[PDB]
Amino acid sequence: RQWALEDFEIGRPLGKGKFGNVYLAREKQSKFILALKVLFKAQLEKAGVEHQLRREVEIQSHLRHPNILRLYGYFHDATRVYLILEYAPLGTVYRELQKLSKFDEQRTATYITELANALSYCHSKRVIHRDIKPENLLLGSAGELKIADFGWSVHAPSSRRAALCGTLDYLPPEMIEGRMHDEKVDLWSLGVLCYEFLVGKPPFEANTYQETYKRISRVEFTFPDFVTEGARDLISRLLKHNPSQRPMLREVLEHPWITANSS
Ligand SMILES: Cc1cc(Nc2nccn3c(-c4cn[nH]c4)cnc23)sn1
Repeated sequence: RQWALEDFEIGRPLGKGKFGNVYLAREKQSKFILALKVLFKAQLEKAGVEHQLRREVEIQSHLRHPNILRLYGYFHDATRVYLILEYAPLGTVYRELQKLSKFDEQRTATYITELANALSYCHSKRVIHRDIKPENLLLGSAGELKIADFGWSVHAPSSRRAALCGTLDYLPPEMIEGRMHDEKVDLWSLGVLCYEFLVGKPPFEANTYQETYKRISRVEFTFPDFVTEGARDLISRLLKHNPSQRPMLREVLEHPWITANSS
């Protein structure tokens, strides 16, 4: 279980990050292709995220699902921290969306069930991702969804407001205004994503932070003409200010529009 930088051959930079980037890497002894999250120790302390990184490692290493990016192990040196994660061959859902502008009802529903199934596993172990966004969703060889970047992930109903600033597009009312958040946070993020996948943009996307804050707090979104009644229904049920009004993940999986359009 003991790793070092010299045991790997570094390749193409897969994606850009905040505290460090993701690179393609091969383990010399096995020829195993994987992803390396190189995070600089200096930037971690100068923001106070060292504990959240340990929470990320603690969570992701014990989680085992075909729609959750596996964390094989970790190591560090006199400068950086390294996360040995699985490599998603088909890239991010973010690029997939940028390329296609918007997705069809089939693709949206398939991604929704896949995400829900992975969240159903997460919530059965009482683990909340909180940062469910296309930037954190990846794609395997089969084109299957894969949840990554468990940085803001927490256990039990917590008050540890971590995302704070940055884009709030996917954070529910509870998270944006302190109030203790639970599993329902991901159910909100699910609707944000279902909307975004069909429309090409998030339901509350504004020009400023304070602008988006209003739209999230008042839950003010408007569907375009090309949005189906079935799609509109699922999104309306998911995007409710009150958490107890949002449905259980099984109801999402059961939903007519989901079953009629999924795979
Ligand atoms: C063709 C292609 C494949 C890509 N693969 C990946 N891109 C970005 C991030 N990736 C991770 C990852 C995310 N969080 N922790 C690790 C794993 N595989 C990737 S990109 N273009």
